[PDB]
Amino acid sequence: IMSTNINLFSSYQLGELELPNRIVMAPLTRQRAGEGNVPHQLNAIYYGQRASAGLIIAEATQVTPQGQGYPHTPGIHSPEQVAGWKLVTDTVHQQGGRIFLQLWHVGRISHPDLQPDGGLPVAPSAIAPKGEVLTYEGKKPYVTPRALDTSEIPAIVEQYRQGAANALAAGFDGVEIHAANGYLIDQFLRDGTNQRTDEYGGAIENRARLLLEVTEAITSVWDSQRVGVRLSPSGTFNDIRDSHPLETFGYVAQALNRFNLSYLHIFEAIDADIRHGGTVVPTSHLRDRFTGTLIVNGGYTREKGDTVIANKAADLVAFGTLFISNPDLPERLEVNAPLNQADPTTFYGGGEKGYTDYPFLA
Ligand SMILES: Cc1cc2nc3c(=O)[nH]c(=O)nc-3n(C[C@H](O)[C@H](O)[C@H](O)COP(=O)(O)O)c2cc1C
Ligand SMILES: [Ca+2]
Ligand SMILES: [Ca+2]
Repeated sequence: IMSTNINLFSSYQLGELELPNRIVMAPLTRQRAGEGNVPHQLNAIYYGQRASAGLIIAEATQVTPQGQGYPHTPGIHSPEQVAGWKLVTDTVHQQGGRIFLQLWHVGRISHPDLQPDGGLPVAPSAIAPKGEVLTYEGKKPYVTPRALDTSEIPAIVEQYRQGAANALAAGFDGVEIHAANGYLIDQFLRDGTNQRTDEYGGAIENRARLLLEVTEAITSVWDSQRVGVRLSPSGTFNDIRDSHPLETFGYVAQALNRFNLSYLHIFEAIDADIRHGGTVVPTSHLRDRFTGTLIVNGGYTREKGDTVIANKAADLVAFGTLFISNPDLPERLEVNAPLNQADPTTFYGGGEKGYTDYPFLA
């Protein structure tokens, strides 16, 4: 096969997976799980509708009950949940698509009202996040999470591993480790949330240890090239920050090479991050260190996407917002068609409205 100019619509070889284009559907929490946090027919339709994506990353999905921080997010810990997700993966596959499950644990970003037996959210350190959390009794302030004991860490790792094994049984093509957006793995990574004094805190190699041990466990379940990791090096979402972001995420980028992963997925800096002035980590910093497939994300367009692909800054481009509103986003981007405008009042929770009722092209 001859040399060609690559763009958003070029095929890609993601391990054994043949991606029809470079367009990825970002993971998107929609809070529309059914009873017992089990996916159902409506969720299958939703993902099925978007199967023209080169790859779908499914919404954040908790690997364990303690890992839930928002009502009606799906889980991947129970047989009923596995059955539910199988319905989703079958539908995506019948539609000729590919889908990875994003494996979740919210850590301190939860509330006792959402925890089993009203227990405490767990975290690297007993540090209460600022602001409020939505519970069934309206908005309540966060409480101080419970700091995990050192000998509790193998249990967390087992929770991810079991979650990944369940995703495998549920027919997914791969998994993405949610190490971003201020949730549990991210909480351990960054020193604003991690003030431990054992082998999981302090020096960067310690702060990275949970992520690396979780990654190792999951590659004992999946072929490593079906395992991805998502980071948000510049994000402050959920009251998280790191004193030396370049050092921290630079180290992680390099350390992940030994695992021969499917990809590294970067949620890039939003305007809020620059304007409130945390150190912005350039994606090029991570591109120079992680040697495998790189997915970039955050406010991308057809033009910005072609740009990063053509100039080799990234290999895949994930879209979030635009996939909510445009189920056939790849087709529309290709022909420069008009795009449906997303309705943020229906991003979270509810039913088919603002979920499955966005119209296909023409
Ligand atoms: C409604 C909504 C739900 C999201 N859910 C997740 C999620 O479950 N896991 C995750 O890593 N990121 C999640 N994100 C962040 C997006 O995946 C993405 O990085 C962000 O929307 C920026 O991409 P975009 O500009 O293309 O929308 C969510 C974003 C939105 C708006
Ligand atoms: Ca193949
Ligand atoms: Ca290098």
